[PDB]
Amino acid sequence: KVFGRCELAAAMKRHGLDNYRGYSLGNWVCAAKFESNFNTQATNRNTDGSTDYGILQINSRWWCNDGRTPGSRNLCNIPCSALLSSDITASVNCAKKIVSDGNGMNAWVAWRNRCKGTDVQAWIRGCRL
Ligand code: NA
Repeated sequence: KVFGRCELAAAMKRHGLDNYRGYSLGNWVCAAKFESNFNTQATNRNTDGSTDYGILQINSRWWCNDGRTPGSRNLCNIPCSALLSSDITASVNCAKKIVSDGNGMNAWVAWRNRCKGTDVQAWIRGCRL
């Protein structure tokens, strides 16, 4: 599923991401735009041989099981394929664990490099939330 911007903003807010660990909804929408372009089916291989899955490009090195990431963990206790669903519940639940891990949203390098410190409220502009 390719989400619309406000469509994804509504879904993330319904699932309790607005101001989760102090991060406003536009931070999460901005992260999703630059991680996945709002595409639930996005997959990208990392140089370490792990893979990033779904709207928030959650990494198989730590968070989900894909069966092909030697020495990796599965801290969200989910198959990485569950992160590609049109229903973002699994991605959001797993994202809440990631952002709680100590470094907040710096875990998402695209958030740090492209969203952090920017006018992220622009990403929810015009949305009926
Ligand atoms: Na893994």
